[PDB]
Formats: sequence, C-alpha cells, structure tokens
Amino acid sequence: GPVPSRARVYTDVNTHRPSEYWDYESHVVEWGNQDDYQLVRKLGRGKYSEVFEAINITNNEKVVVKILKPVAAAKIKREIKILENLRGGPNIITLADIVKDPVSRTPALVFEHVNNTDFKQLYQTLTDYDIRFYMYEILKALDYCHSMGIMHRDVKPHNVMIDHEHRKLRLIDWGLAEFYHPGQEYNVRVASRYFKGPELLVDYQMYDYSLDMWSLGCMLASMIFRKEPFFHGHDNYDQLVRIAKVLGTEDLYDYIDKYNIELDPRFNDILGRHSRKRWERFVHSENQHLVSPEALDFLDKLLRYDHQSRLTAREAMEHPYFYTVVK
Ligand SMILES: Nc1ncnc2c1ncn2[C@@H]1O[C@H](COP(=O)(O)OP(=O)(O)OP(=O)(O)O)[C@@H](O)[C@H]1O
Repeated sequence: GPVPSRARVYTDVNTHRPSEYWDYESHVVEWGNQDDYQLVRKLGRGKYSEVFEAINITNNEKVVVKILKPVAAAKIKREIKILENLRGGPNIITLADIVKDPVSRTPALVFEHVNNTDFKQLYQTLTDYDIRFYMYEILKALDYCHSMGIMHRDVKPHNVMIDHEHRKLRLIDWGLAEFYHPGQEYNVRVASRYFKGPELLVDYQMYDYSLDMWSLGCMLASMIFRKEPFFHGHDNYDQLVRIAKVLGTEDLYDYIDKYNIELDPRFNDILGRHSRKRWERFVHSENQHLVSPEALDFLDKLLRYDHQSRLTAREAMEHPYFYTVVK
C-alpha cells in the first residue's frame, strides 16, 4: 500500500505540548454574554455559518459574529481550540469571544473586525512591492500556526484579509484547520478546488503543513501572472490535468511511484503526456511588472508535486524575493 510520510519540520510539536492543547473534545468552552453584542447587518452565509457585522456594546467597537449552523460538534470544538491556541500570534485573526446565540441556540464566534480592502481591488492594484510585502506577512501567519502544530488547509484569497490603509493582514476562517499528528491519515476533502495540492488530488491522506505552501504558491502564481485562478480545473480530476500541463507528467509519475500511490484509473484517459513549461512561458506585457527572476525562483520552490520538497514557511522567509521588503 502507500508509503507513509511525515513533515520535515514541527513533527513533535503536539507530543511535547500537554494533551489539553490538541485534544479539542475534552475542551470546556467558557461562554461569554450574548447581549454584549448587537447585530448590525448580514455579511454572508457559508455552508457551516452565517456571518454578521456587529457592535460590542461594552466598548462600542465593531466585531464580526459567526453563528454556526448545527452540523457536527467535533468540527466546532476543533475550530475554537485552534483559535484559542493561536490567539495573539502574528497576523492570526483574534477570537474575541464565544457566546450561545439566542435564536439558533448554537455557538457564535466573535472575532475582531477587519475593515478589509475589496479582494478584486487587491488583485487588480497591489504592486510588485506590495505582493512581496503581503506574502511575507502571510508567511509569518503560516510559520506561526505550523510551529504551533496546526495546518490551515484552506489558504486562498478570501481567507487572507488585508486592510491596505493600515498595511494590516489577517489569516481567517480556521474551520477547516487541523492539528498535525505524524502518521495521521486526514480527509482529502479540504481547500477550495483551485488551491488543492496534488496530495489531495491523488488521494494521499498522510499530508502535513506543506499543503498550505502549495495553496500559497497558487495565490502567488495567480497574482504575478495575472491569471485568476492559475490552475483552472473544471472539477477535481481536471484540476490535476491543469497542474500537469504546467509541471509535466514525468514528475507526477515519480511522485506517485515514490509514495506507492494507486492513481485513480479515471486519470488514464485524461492526464495525457506533458513536459514542464519554463516559468518564463507565462510572462507577457500585462504581467511583466510583477515578475522577476527571484519571484519565479520562489514560486518554483512552492509549486512542487512532492509535498516533502516544497519550501517550509520559515525557509520561504529567507528567499531573495523578500530582500527588498522593509523589515
Ligand atoms: N473578521 C472579519 N472582519 C470583517 N469581515 C469579515 C471577517 N470575517 C469574515 N468577514 C466577512 O464576512 C463575509 C461573509 O463571510 P464568508 O466566509 O461567508 O465569505 P467568503 O469569504 O466570500 O466565502 P467563500 O469562502 O465561499 O469565498 C465576507 O465578506 C468576509 O470577508
């Protein structure tokens, strides 16, 4: 069967912390006062929650209230425990409170409010300098949560808020986040399609923190090449084909061979044969201002089939791409 895998970094974090740290079921939630928060307007609704802008009436400050749908308690406790563990970490969204919603009778997570810049606006106007600056801010959040034994598993543009005025970044939506435990087989149904790593697409369950570095690479490639999304699959199968047309099929076959993966036979008729395309093939007059040899070198080291061969967040921070960023 498949050969096991473990992260090359932060492998022991959850064993050397007490059991209370990662055993989210045993966690007893301290409940705040729901009347401290007055709902202002509905911001959105996902599959697991309804999101409201609100005012904390005890200090008159804006908050965001995420009222959870009554799906599965295990998921709820995991998100709370991860948010509390990472609280105060660099560029991690602050969980300000947990209350019982009077209407839904379900938990409602209260977060710090981010006056975020419109995402289409960020995509269309961040400069070469800003992409480097904000990518460095994302790496601070990722290295922190990975160092804390947690993988985000849903890194994508909508989960990375920026208040451009105050050059402030927050990594949000920790509902798919998980504790990394060596040898553990995880659900591959995580991350949005365009951001799914090859490990998920080939159904390799023993993945780790390095999944977040692939997703980050997808964000970077889209930004610098001006192609949204960069890997545009019609479904999860075609998603692997889109990747293969860029990275080639030979390295995909080596990856599968290395981990002794049994590739879904559905792939035999659609993968075809492709050779890696040099990154310069994606350069054109409309994206030349965001591309540099350092940007290409950095992207190359994130977008690798082999999850074990990708730069970690800490190594990524040492890359020449960030030398121009004021620290
Ligand atoms: N802490 C926060 N501060 C301000 N706005 C927030 C905060 N957390 C979430 N929001 C906003 O709440 C809205 C609704 O959240 P939701 O997750 O449903 O949206 P989304 O990111 O567009 O969804 P999807 O994950 O499908 O892309 C979004 O506009 C999101 O930016």
